[PDB]
Amino acid sequence: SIWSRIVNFGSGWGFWVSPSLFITSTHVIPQGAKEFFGVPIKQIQVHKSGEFCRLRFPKPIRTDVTGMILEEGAPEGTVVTLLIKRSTGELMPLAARMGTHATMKIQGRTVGGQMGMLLGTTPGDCGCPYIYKRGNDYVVIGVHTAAARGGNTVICATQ
Ligand SMILES: *[C@@H](CC(=O)OCC)[C@H](C[C@@H]1CCNC1=O)NC(=O)[C@@H](CC(=O)[C@@H](NC(=O)c1cc(C)on1)C(C)C)Cc1ccc(F)cc1
Repeated sequence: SIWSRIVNFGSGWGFWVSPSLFITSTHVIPQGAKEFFGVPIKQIQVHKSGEFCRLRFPKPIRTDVTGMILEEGAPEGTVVTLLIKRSTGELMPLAARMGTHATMKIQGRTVGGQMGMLLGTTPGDCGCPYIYKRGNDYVVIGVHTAAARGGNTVICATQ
């Protein structure tokens, strides 16, 4: 039921990490949104770090899901799964080995990202999660923001 946590958000998608934590790409969100999922935006705790957007709701929204671990990137060489969901409803899991993780700071504020190579993606896919299993837990490392033209390179934005 992991696929049920991937919901269309604005021009792309978003992922429920826990009953109250929703992650997406910053620039797929409508610029004039005054509410999300029935909750006024004033009551939602928003944290935008570059192209990584994080929404913490004041109550459990998805009371049916379990909590996963949100971590900034994956150790280099880790292969993860980009859970792409298309407009048709078709489910397309893509494998990608993760490479160099980069971070840029300005004024106390760190934006993050990590590159990967697919082992494709299209303009409607921003916001779909990158995930891999570690032990008896599932770890989500970011949401897709970019992909090289024609090649295998992809990029997940990190917190
Ligand atoms: C997703 C964002 C979106 O809504 O699309 C239309 C604006 C989109 C996904 C890639 C486009 C083609 N295939 C994809 O997987 N991302 C973008 O449009 C972002 C920019 C790019 O992806 C370019 N690629 C790169 O910059 C790049 C660099 C490297 C090393 O690899 N790729 C082009 C392929 C367009 C920009 C964007 C826009 C809006 C967002 F919300 C996030 C990101």
